[PDB]
Amino acid sequence: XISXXISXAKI
Amino acid sequence: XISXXISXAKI
Amino acid sequence: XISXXISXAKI
Amino acid sequence: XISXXISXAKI
Amino acid sequence: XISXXISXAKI
Amino acid sequence: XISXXISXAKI
Amino acid sequence: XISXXISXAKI
Amino acid sequence: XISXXISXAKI
Ligand SMILES: [Cl-]
Ligand SMILES: [Cl-]
Ligand SMILES: [Cl-]
Ligand SMILES: [Cl-]
Ligand SMILES: [Cl-]
Ligand SMILES: [Cl-]
Ligand SMILES: [Cl-]
Ligand SMILES: [Cl-]
Ligand SMILES: [Cl-]
Ligand SMILES: [Cl-]
Ligand SMILES: [Cl-]
Ligand SMILES: [Cl-]
Ligand SMILES: [Cl-]
Ligand SMILES: [Cl-]
Repeated sequence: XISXXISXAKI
Repeated sequence: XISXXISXAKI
Repeated sequence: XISXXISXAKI
Repeated sequence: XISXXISXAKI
Repeated sequence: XISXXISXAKI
Repeated sequence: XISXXISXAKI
Repeated sequence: XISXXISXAKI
Repeated sequence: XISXXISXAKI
């Protein structure tokens, strides 16, 4: 589905 | 400065 | 002076 | 969702 | 400096 | 549903 | 700086 | 389905 998500580490 | 970046593996 | 800043780890 | 936030340690 | 942060309105 | 977002203008 | 960003319309 | 996509324009 949607994997990984968002933390701030990359964005 | 900028370290890392986007590969598609997470994003 | 300054210490830290914004890395993405918190923001 | 929201995780962490500003304390002063980094910011 | 680091001003405002989030309200929830956009995020 | 999903509303708002971030452009960089504010955040 | 940080521009473009995300609303869900594309991403 | 999923439309729009990641193009590199924003990400
Ligand atoms: Cl991220
Ligand atoms: Cl990284
Ligand atoms: Cl990535
Ligand atoms: Cl940070
Ligand atoms: Cl908080
Ligand atoms: Cl902090
Ligand atoms: Cl907000
Ligand atoms: Cl914004
Ligand atoms: Cl905007
Ligand atoms: Cl745009
Ligand atoms: Cl988008
Ligand atoms: Cl369109
Ligand atoms: Cl664009
Ligand atoms: Cl994109």
